[PDB]
Amino acid sequence: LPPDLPDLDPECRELLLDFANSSAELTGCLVRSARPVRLCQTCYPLFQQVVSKMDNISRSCARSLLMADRMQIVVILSEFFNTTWQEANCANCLTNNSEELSNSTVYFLNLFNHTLTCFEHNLQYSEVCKNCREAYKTLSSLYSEMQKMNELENKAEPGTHLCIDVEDAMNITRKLWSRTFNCSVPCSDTVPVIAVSVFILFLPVVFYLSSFLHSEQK
Amino acid sequence: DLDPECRELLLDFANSSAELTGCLVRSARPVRLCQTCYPLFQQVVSKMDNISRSCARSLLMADRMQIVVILSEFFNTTWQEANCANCLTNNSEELSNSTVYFLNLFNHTLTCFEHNLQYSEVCKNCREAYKTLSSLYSEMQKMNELENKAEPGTHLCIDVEDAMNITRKLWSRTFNCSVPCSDTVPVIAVSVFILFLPVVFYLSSFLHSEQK
Ligand SMILES: CC(C)CCC[C@@H](C)[C@H]1CC[C@H]2[C@@H]3CC=C4C[C@@H](OC(=O)CCC(=O)O)CC[C@]4(C)[C@H]3CC[C@]12C
Ligand SMILES: CC(C)CCC[C@@H](C)[C@H]1CC[C@H]2[C@@H]3CC=C4C[C@@H](OC(=O)CCC(=O)O)CC[C@]4(C)[C@H]3CC[C@]12C
Ligand SMILES: CC(C)CCC[C@@H](C)[C@H]1CC[C@H]2[C@@H]3CC=C4C[C@@H](OC(=O)CCC(=O)O)CC[C@]4(C)[C@H]3CC[C@]12C
Ligand SMILES: CC(C)CCC[C@@H](C)[C@H]1CC[C@H]2[C@@H]3CC=C4C[C@@H](OC(=O)CCC(=O)O)CC[C@]4(C)[C@H]3CC[C@]12C
Repeated sequence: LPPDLPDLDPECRELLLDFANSSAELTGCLVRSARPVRLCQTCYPLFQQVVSKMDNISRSCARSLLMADRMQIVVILSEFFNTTWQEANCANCLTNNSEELSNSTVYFLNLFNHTLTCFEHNLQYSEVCKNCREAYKTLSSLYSEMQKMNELENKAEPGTHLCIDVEDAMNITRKLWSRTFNCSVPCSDTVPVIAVSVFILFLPVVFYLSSFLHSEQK
Repeated sequence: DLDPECRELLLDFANSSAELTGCLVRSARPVRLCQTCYPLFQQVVSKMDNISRSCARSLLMADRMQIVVILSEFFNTTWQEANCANCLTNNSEELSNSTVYFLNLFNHTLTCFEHNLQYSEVCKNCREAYKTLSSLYSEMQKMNELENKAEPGTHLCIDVEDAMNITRKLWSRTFNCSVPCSDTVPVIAVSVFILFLPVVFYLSSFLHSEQK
């Protein structure tokens, strides 16, 4: 029988098996890094391996592996892995296989680890709020730097997200600071707001009544 | 981080999704998807439900990129569009009897395709074996669209669909044993005669009116 239809080619079986264990490893690493999200900072080597192994297949086995069937496992699985990378925006915080993005990401994760070191020994949620308050603001200021940088260095679209483990690290500590520790203290200027608002809202009452009364008098 | 009892519902789902993805690939070129790791897909679906049964908050919607949700959606979409439900029974712990019958027929059909290589003998020795396999496949095409009430005949189990396409391409394309009967001369004669009728009708109508 021809070594294409009923069975795999000798050089196509190994290529498919090589891509098989690479895709299995990436999928296992994706789940283990789902919570807390350490996706782009842990799965970046395995994702590159999968993409490279896709290229070797799609170079002498492309016909027998890529579009040989109605359902294309290798195409959809690699497309799914690509979509996961793009949606996670792991291109950010990864400058051509480099861990950082102009050292911004390692600095953020170093700051995030430093910031989270406060929230452990400052409990025994009172002493955390004022002791290293600037540590949270230092991290929070840096995060806003990347948002504007992401619209200048990258310039994809206003509102584009950064790489997910950076974005998740902000939310881990934002919810750990303004929600569990209640260290957020807005001033809540209320009585002057009420006095000013009722004064402005009372102006149309004067204007319409005075206009009506003045016309009636004359 | 998560509590240790929460890094048990994600670690077991991790190795379950890893081995399912490993099988999805190594069972792709000769498509044996729905028949090799139908239990691995069931394990993933069950272990996903275990999470939603005390870690749903901490794992499912805890962040923007819901990895477990999209991974399970991808596995579900792969199973659904591959129509692997047709391959196994309704209770779905073993292959259907009809599907099991097709697979051994496919092995039986492919047996002569190798036996009769040493393609004149192939087209004669078990030509009926190809037709009984082809008839059975068409039988499931209509049976499938009545079982699940699908209006068109679109997609069977990908193992069955690929097995037939392997045989069809091995029979009508490489062994070219499919020889349709053509009568070009009788077709030309009748088609020319019919196409010549409007010529007579329009000319006779024109000539009849010209004559007074
Ligand atoms: C005199 C006529 C023509 C206008 C009347 C206007 C009132 C119907 C409005 C104007 C300002 C409003 C107030 C503006 C702000 C607040 C605070 C709000 O809740 C808070 O205390 C929030 C405090 C915070 O967010 O820090 C409750 C409603 C109240 C009293 C509002 C009640 C309705 C008020 C008095
Ligand atoms: C929910 C609200 C705050 C949205 C904004 C709408 C109001 C601020 C506006 C809508 C119509 C306005 C009113 C339109 C007409 C008049 C009549 C005017 O006096 C009269 O009744 C004159 C005629 C008469 O004397 O019978 C006094 C102002 C008043 C109530 C206006 C006050 C301001 C009003 C309530
Ligand atoms: C008398 C006037 C008014 C009409 C003349 C019509 C012709 C121009 C047509 C009618 C039938 C046609 C034929 C019908 C079928 C065929 C077979 C066809 O051969 C195949 O492709 C056979 C193999 C296959 O089926 O793939 C080649 C064209 C031919 C000769 C056609 C050529 C053009 C023909 C002669
Ligand atoms: C076969 C497919 C590709 C085309 C289908 C259309 C033809 C079969 C039809 C279209 C117009 C028809 C023609 C319309 C009018 C005439 C004129 C008629 O008489 C004349 O030639 C004299 C008319 C005059 O002197 O006014 C003869 C048939 C003919 C050619 C008809 C023959 C059949 C034709 C070509």
